[PDB]
Amino acid sequence: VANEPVLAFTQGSPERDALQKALKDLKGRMEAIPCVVGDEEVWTSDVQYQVSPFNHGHKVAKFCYADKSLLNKAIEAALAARKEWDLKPIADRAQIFLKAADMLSGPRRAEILAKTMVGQGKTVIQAEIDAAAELIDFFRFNAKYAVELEGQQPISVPPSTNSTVYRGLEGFVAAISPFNFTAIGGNLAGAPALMGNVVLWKPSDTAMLASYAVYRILREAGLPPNIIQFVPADGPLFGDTVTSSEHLCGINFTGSVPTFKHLWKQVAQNLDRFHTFPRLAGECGGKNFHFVHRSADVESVVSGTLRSAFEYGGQKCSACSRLYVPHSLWPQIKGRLLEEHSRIKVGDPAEDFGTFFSAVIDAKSFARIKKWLEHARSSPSLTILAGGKCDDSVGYFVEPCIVESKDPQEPIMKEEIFGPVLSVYVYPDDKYKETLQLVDSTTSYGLTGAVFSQDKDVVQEATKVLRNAAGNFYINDKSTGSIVGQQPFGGARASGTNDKPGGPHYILRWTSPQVIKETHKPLGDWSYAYMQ
Amino acid sequence: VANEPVLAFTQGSPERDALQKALKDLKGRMEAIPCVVGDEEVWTSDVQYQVSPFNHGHKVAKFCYADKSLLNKAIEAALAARKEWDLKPIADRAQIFLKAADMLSGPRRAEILAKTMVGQGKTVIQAEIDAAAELIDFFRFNAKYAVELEGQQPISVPPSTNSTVYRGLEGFVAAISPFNFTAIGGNLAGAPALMGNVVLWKPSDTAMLASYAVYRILREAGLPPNIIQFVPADGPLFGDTVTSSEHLCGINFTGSVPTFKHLWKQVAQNLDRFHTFPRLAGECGGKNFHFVHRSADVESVVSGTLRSAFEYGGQKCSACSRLYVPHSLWPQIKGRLLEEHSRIKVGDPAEDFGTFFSAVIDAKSFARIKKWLEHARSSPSLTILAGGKCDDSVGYFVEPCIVESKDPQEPIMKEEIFGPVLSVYVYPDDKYKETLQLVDSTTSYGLTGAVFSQDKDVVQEATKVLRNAAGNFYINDKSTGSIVGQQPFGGARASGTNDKPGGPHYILRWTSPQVIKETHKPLGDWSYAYMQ
Ligand SMILES: O=P(O)(O)Oc1c2c(c(O)c3c1[C@H]1C[C@@H]3c3cc4c(cc31)[C@H]1C[C@@H]4c3ccccc31)[C@H]1C[C@@H]2c2cc3c(cc21)[C@H]1C[C@@H]3c2ccccc21
Repeated sequence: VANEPVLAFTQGSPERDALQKALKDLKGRMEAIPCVVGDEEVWTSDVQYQVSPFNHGHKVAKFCYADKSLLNKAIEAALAARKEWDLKPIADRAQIFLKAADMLSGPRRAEILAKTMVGQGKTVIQAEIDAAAELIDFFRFNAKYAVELEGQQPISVPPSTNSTVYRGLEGFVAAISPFNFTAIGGNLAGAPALMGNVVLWKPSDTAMLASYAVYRILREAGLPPNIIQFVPADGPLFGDTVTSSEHLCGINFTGSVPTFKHLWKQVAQNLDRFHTFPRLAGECGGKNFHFVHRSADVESVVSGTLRSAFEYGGQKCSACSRLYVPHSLWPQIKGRLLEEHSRIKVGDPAEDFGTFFSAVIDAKSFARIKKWLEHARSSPSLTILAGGKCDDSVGYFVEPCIVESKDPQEPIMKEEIFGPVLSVYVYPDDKYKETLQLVDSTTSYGLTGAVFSQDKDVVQEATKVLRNAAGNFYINDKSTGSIVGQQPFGGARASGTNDKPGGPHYILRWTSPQVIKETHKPLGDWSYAYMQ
Repeated sequence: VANEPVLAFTQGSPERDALQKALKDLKGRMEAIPCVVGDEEVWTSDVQYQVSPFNHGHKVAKFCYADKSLLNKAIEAALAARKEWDLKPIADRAQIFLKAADMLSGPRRAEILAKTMVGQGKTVIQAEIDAAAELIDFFRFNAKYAVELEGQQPISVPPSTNSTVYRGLEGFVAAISPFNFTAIGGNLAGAPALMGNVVLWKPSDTAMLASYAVYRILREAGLPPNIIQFVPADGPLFGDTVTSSEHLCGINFTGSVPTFKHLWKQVAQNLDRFHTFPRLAGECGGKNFHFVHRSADVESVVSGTLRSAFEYGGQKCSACSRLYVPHSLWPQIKGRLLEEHSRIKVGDPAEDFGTFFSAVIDAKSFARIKKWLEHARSSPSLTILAGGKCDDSVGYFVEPCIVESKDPQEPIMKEEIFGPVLSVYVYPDDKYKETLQLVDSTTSYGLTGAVFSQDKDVVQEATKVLRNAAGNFYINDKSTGSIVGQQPFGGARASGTNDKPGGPHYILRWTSPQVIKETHKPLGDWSYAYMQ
């Protein structure tokens, strides 16, 4: 298996024509997305709408929230399907995901990209690397890893034969996916299902349109009923309900630190009722760095930092939000960042393929980011160098913002904003070693980080100092854009449990192996020779 | 790597003479075992004694409980040693464990066996398969698996080089080991240390002599100071102290389900203070079955069941405590079980090598078993077929006991006794399929189980029905005695987290990987061609 090729979308290309046609097919249209339990389309009275972030007057989907009753019905029906699905050979379960991957690659590529663009506000290329490439790669690579895992078998010595059976977990898994990557929903529900689990999938409200498209592709690729239940819901009620079920065996979560910790506390509070110990997997965010040494390639620093900080509006757990620059290069880097900043286009990504990034996802995010832009004006240690405006009249539009902090410990250097807000700290060149320690100590997070240096001694030094500051560490590249099979993704500290989805070990969280020993000769006496 | 050969200890063998000399060397002697922080031997006033279970007048060791101050000092010192240990190449960490394995195999074998016999009440062969064979195997196999893991590396695609660094966990690990296997303490503390972690090891009070011998061998094999701190303590105080530390990164536990669930709840209660999400690993109890089909080899049922139920007094999480026999074979199996029962010798294992098993571990365990034996003689559905008496006047001596239940759901069929008490349910031959379901549905546990059948269709059928009733499932063999590398050990339901120590994946719980991407060419423009 190889990584899915990323298409260029050149003027006149078939993929660009297909994508423009799929975008035109969504304009002025709304889909009614039901909850799905088995093959039943279920509607509750608690109706919700998804809107286009860059045109929030456009309702792109109507959906509804599952309540406690419907969620418990979905649990019961999933559990009643699990034994059969777990006994289905892994090669057969894998084939469904490989067929879904082929559909996303070819005939459904334009649709899944367009729904991710219109529903989540992604540009062409951000939709392509997510909803096509990453999702396709998770499905094909996890399928490869799961079939290869069957070959990891114990030793046999006469008179016995040993084997390992890679059972799914007994119970159901709750998959809770974020707004910002179509692919992550596919993986959070898909990887456990591949390993013989049954799943209640609560997709993100602001990603409904594309998340349901992923669900329908999996069902059309042959996923049986009751293996993944499609159950949008209020976050607290979903959490309360799954953590109250005696049958919970896992939570596969991506999102905020506090929500993950809350779910962990709810499981522990109910620990005496579960039939087994639930497995919690959480990817929980970052306050990621780009650290520049005075020997750096300045144009690589500028391009890589502008992409890491501002693509998809900085709405990535991997996005650079703290830049460390030596005094000697600062005038040059500042000049270049301010030059390029003025050439960044923010607008409608469906209508204008010149757009670098579009609106942030929703009103709540827009209000949080606006509070940070107010903080950057109201704080004595902060100076806005570029941007600072926002406008919610049409979409949730925030200009890319570059903020200089005179204080390396300022809250803007520590708290995850999840918006297009880059904080810069200028350090004395002769204090680069002290500044590496500041990079390591300043925040609670451990997710991504980059060092830009042509000086290999500084790279070797920075690599050692920052060993636990970043689970995905980059040398002379940007902190975003991990590729399945190339950079397995995750980190520790407050960033989560670090199960490295995108690598071969992630699937091991979703199997509880059994070992069988068969003895081929009679056993003989209970006593031992030495006892006689 | 091969499994350590199990020696026979027959009259005239070198290992029988060497063991008798080592036993002689312990008779009427006591060791003063300190807490060890770094290389410092530390005493508190909270002195404790380990006694021989078969002769509870004989103190074999004096030790002491670490107080809160000493545990906190142990944590700080371990943390200060962690970075250099984590950076030591895995080949160099492994060589320490391989040297320890060589010492245990050769010059320290008789000592570690004799300390396990006198201190924990094991017979020769139970000491040999534990303190020698299984511990040596853990050390050699985990070393092999850790060096193999290093070779699991991601795909590099120009212009970038990718690598995985198998970092130890950032923080300290608490290892909490049980009385019943010397080897398990070695693995619980040793496997995390192999993977670049630092450890506070709280060994079991009633295994202190042999646990300290393991610790000293590791230090003499080259383990640096402050990698494993030897800190016997009160169980509750140890748990409180380590779960209150913001630096806790893991608990490696073997013991009771209530203690494991308490620790899990304490970690969740403190989750906001930890620098990262602690990893909890728990092996707990079983209520393990031997299921007999009417086609079974009766003599293999009899010998396998007597060994599984009664070796080491049934003090194994894997021990058979429920036997399911078809009516057509019951007169035969009952007669053979009662004849062999009468031939079982219980006595002093050091003085009489004819002993099948000796006293149970301590007064608390004796009292629990005596309470169950009272239940067995005072319950409407139960009858005692053999045994039923106990005597604590010299040692904690319990006769092997066979109980028949007419009720397959009786408490004695469900609850883990951890003593030499076998419960038998006789089922109608034509209800063998309903009885397979009862095996699966009766208890809360999922650890070990066996089917005895020469009918290969019934073996297939039982394998499917009992898929989640046992994590270690045996076909025509007894339910105890897993061998490292051959039967990776563990199970789910209430039996724990099922991380399969003894197999290749267990060490993955003790690493938090980092992935490095190094890009060798400049990054180019931040814009994309399709945007022009
Ligand atoms: O249930 P209680 O503890 O109020 O009373 C005693 C009983 C009995 C008994 O011998 C005692 C008690 C009191 C006095 C004696 C005893 C002995 C003990 C304890 C309480 C009691 C504490 C310390 C010791 C013990 C062992 C295991 C769990 C709890 C304890 C009989 C009669 C009764 C009893 C209950 C049971 C059983 C047997 C009995 C079985 C099935 C159930 C049980 C629980 C835990 C282990 C074993 C059993």
